[PDB]
Amino acid sequence: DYALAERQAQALLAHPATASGARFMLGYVYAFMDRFDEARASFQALQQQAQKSGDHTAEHRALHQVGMVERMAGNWDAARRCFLEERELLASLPEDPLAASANAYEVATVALHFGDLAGARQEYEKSLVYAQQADDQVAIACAFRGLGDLAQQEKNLLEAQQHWLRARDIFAELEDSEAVNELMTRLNGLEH
Amino acid sequence: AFEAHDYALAERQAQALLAHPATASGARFMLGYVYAFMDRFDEARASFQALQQQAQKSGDHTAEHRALHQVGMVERMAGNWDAARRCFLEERELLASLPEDPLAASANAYEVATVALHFGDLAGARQEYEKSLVYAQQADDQVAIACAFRGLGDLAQQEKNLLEAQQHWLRARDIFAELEDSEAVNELMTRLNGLEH
Repeated sequence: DYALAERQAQALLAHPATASGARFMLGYVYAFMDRFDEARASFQALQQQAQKSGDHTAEHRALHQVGMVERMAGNWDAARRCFLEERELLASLPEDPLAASANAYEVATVALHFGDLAGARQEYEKSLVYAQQADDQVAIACAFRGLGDLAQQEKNLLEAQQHWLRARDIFAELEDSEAVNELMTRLNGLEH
Repeated sequence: AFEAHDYALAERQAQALLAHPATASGARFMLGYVYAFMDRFDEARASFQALQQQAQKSGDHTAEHRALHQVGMVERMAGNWDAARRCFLEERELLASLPEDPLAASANAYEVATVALHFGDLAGARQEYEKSLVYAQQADDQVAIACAFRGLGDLAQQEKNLLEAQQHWLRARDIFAELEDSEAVNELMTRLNGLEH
């Protein structure tokens, strides 16, 4: 599957006119194949291109992607830096609730990873409300799962339960049976 | 890559990148994969079908066979096995007139084998799975080797060879274990716990 996509995208890289779609593709492709060093380099070339061109739209997008791989690489400090910087560019750009939800959600994950629980509460909450605006049901679902996991960490199981049943419900309508199942582990582990 | 959030985001990113000639091809590709993952299969097929036509109106037979292959993979996942058969067989003739590409030969044969297995051509299945395995080894591709062995296992289960299927799946399990494909090893583990006689 993946080693097939890698050649397709490597053919797209040969031609200046398609090279940038190749890099976006390779970033993700390499991220699936768990090769985070090539995914980062792939996403960074796109960032550097956005810088020497102006458009802070390609740049914010490349930054979020770089921070995504940093997170997957377990470099949480580099991730923090990328999402904080992406947040700056966005404050200067025209409003984009989808961009802001994805950024909010990622800042909430980093914050939770580092123990700023009140901060993660606020970011998942932003991420949720921005997702309603943008109509992205999967982001809404993910936000509730995130709030619930935050609640469990605080031993607020009454809250964890309510948020996890909501995320579970949305994922079922989306027919994402993997996410439903994972929220079931969470919920049933809520016993004695 | 990873959770539901990554894919939903990736899709919306790819919808944005369709808006730019420089990023449009890359984005159609990603949309094909993402739609597939999401069991949104009509949308996955059309995405790949569009790349295939792009490919064929450029003279690019290489890009054409590889696009066509994903159309078939999408049809299999959808359960449109005849459309799938027709894709993979079609792709095979294209391949037969292109320079040696072991890795694409392995993948094609594996798909043709899988088709024939669904349809019950157990002589066909064996032939193609073995060819998929020969080309896998010619390419030095662990994943293709492991998948070919898994298919050989599924074929032995259909043949009702409980120890043959057992040896092949373990071979597949092992290879998938020394690649840390933590989910493939799990797909194999489910198969093993499923031989009640």
